[PDB]
Formats: sequence, structure tokens, C-alpha cells
Amino acid sequence: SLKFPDTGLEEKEVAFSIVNHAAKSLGFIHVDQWDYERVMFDYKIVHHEGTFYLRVPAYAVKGEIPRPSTIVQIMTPILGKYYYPHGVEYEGETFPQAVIDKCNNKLALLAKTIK
Repeated sequence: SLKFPDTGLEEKEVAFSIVNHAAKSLGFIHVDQWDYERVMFDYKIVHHEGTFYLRVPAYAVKGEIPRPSTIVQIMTPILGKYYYPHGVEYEGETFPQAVIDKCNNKLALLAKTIK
């Protein structure tokens, strides 16, 4: 629900193993949704105003995920807010600058580490 379109992560197809290792090394956990065609890596951000997740999804291009040499397409990262327990947004959604800054820094380092 907030996109980070300026990372350049999307520009080059990359081996799954590279994304996998770089993401895990920067504290991402992969999401418990098991799919030969897609992986999603979340970075959990806990802030005074709530818990957020920064999500970097990647998609199978040649080969199945999670074979290390499978070529994947990384897509535009997305920042979301958790609305526990029931998903209902009462005061809509804003993202604190500190959270956005955290996201820009992590993504910058991810784009570098992968490359």
C-alpha cells in the first residue's frame, strides 16, 4: 500500500540464491506462503504507531523457486501496515517518516548487496 518505485531492483533478472541470501542477510524473513512461482521477503518494522512490513516479492522467470540458479524478477517493494487483530482501518493510513527512512535505507543496501 505504499510503493517504493526508485530502487532499481526490477532492472535485472537475478539468480534466486542471490536475492535469497542478500534479503536474509539484511533481516528479511520470507513469508509463509509456499509457491514454485513466487517468493515474498518481509522486513518487520516495529514503531510507536504500529507494526509495519516492507515486502520485496520476486517471481520465477526461468526455473522454479527456490532452486538456487532459477532466474527471478524482483518487483516493486511495498510498505504495509498491520491492522491487528481484524484488518479494520479506523484512522486510515499514514506512514511515519522514520519508517519510510528505514525502508529507503534497507532497500538501498539490498539493491547494492544484490549487485
